[PDB]
Amino acid sequence: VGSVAALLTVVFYIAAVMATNLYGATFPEWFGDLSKSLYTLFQVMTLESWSMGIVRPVMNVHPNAWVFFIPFIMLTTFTVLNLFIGIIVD
Amino acid sequence: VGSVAALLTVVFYIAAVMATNLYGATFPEWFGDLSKSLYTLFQVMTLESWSMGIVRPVMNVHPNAWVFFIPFIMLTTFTVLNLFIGIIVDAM
Amino acid sequence: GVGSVAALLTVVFYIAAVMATNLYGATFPEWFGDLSKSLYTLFQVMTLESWSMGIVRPVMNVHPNAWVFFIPFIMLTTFTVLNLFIGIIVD
Amino acid sequence: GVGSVAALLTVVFYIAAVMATNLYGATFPEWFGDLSKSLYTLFQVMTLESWSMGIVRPVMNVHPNAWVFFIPFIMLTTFTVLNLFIGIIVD
Ligand SMILES: CCCCCCCCCC(=O)N(CCO)C[C@@H](O)[C@@H](O)[C@@H](O)[C@@H](O)CO
Ligand SMILES: CCCCCCCCCC(=O)N(CCO)C[C@@H](O)[C@@H](O)[C@@H](O)[C@@H](O)CO
Ligand SMILES: CCCCCCCCCC(=O)N(CCO)C[C@@H](O)[C@@H](O)[C@@H](O)[C@@H](O)CO
Ligand SMILES: CCCCCCCCCC(=O)N(CCO)C[C@@H](O)[C@@H](O)[C@@H](O)[C@@H](O)CO
Ligand code: NA
Ligand code: NA
Ligand code: NA
Ligand code: NA
Ligand code: NA
Ligand code: NA
Repeated sequence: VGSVAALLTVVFYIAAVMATNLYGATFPEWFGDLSKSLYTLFQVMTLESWSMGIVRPVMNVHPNAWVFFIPFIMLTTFTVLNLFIGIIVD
Repeated sequence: VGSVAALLTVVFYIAAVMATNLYGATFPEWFGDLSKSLYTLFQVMTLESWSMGIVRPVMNVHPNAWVFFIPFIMLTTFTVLNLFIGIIVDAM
Repeated sequence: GVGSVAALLTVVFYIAAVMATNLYGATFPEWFGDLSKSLYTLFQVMTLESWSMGIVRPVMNVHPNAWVFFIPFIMLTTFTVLNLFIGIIVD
Repeated sequence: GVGSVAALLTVVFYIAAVMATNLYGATFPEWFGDLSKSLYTLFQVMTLESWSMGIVRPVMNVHPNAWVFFIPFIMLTTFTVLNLFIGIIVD
């Protein structure tokens, strides 16, 4: 559980660093700095407007953006589910 | 389960009191009174338009509003999941 | 002449903005929360930009008779502006 | 005559587009990221299409005094265009 949460923090911070570099200049409201990127990737993890609100507008500039966002969702959503179940069982 | 539901009610009511004070004057449609705040925080808990519809517009006026809403989601979402699983287990 | 028309529009914009802040400022603080915000919104209403779908219909869900304020304001300002612009061309 | 008015509008559109790219290009790259994008957006602003709900209100959330740029631009361009179009009809 402790290591699971530690892995989720490392993944989250790395992805937010990656996103700031990739989409920061073209999408500064969602990825303009590390703080904006951490907030946006938390929203994308909760699946809230991830495609219509964020990734479809981003794909209009960066057509391969789905290679970043779909594996991010698959990874964080699975880990969050695994972590919350882990706390309840332990 | 009973205590879990009791904790969720106390958390929900306290947060709705907090939100009415914080965002009531600047966002009266969503937090103008305790009834509006309880409804909005139920919507935020279900994750429905929580960021695009509510917290991003709120952050344009109150930049630190994420310090309220992200811990609220993390807490209530985890508790609801824990409560629903608890009812199912204490039935089998 | 033109000067009196430009002054008339200024007075109308000030009176309507004070009134809009007073009536709708508590319920709609983004568009009418203070004189500056109201002056900006009333200008947007005069240009007919989202005046109904974006401003007046949301306001009427709280203040049902709000159309009595905004429809006469549109009728007055879009007439005054039409008269002012044609007035400058003639003179 | 008409030629000088059409040239005046061209110069104004170039100066405002360079200024809009310089001021708002980093924070709003879709509408002001370069001269081409700004020229397109300023034309859209002149036609009064979503100028406030779609462009200026989002910009003012980052640049609060942005209204001092866009409101005088609208007042100037919608006047020049009105004078130009009436000018062609007369001549
Ligand atoms: C799972 C771990 C989740 C961690 C989430 C951390 C979020 C931190 C957000 C933050 O520090 N902000 C700056 C507060 O000063 C908010 C930004 O996102 C904000 O600048 C933008 O959203 C603007 O566009 C709003 O006007
Ligand atoms: C569970 C398995 C999920 C698999 C998901 C695969 C997605 C593959 C998407 C893809 O290959 N695109 C083309 C990338 O070249 C993206 C398209 O959506 C694209 O045609 C455009 O809509 C955007 O690029 C926006 O303009
Ligand atoms: C008489 C002819 C019309 C003249 C219009 C004058 C507008 C002056 C607006 C002003 O002084 N502001 C303060 C900043 O300089 C603008 C803001 O108060 C407001 O427009 C928005 O920022 C809010 O609606 C955001 O919620
Ligand atoms: C050129 C002549 C234009 C005259 C316009 C007269 C409008 C009269 C409107 C009216 O009498 N209302 C009743 C209350 O005063 C308002 C409502 O009928 C309506 O505008 C909306 O509030 C609804 O659509 C909401 O679902
Ligand atoms: Na969902
Ligand atoms: Na949605
Ligand atoms: Na949704
Ligand atoms: Na329009
Ligand atoms: Na429109
Ligand atoms: Na129009």
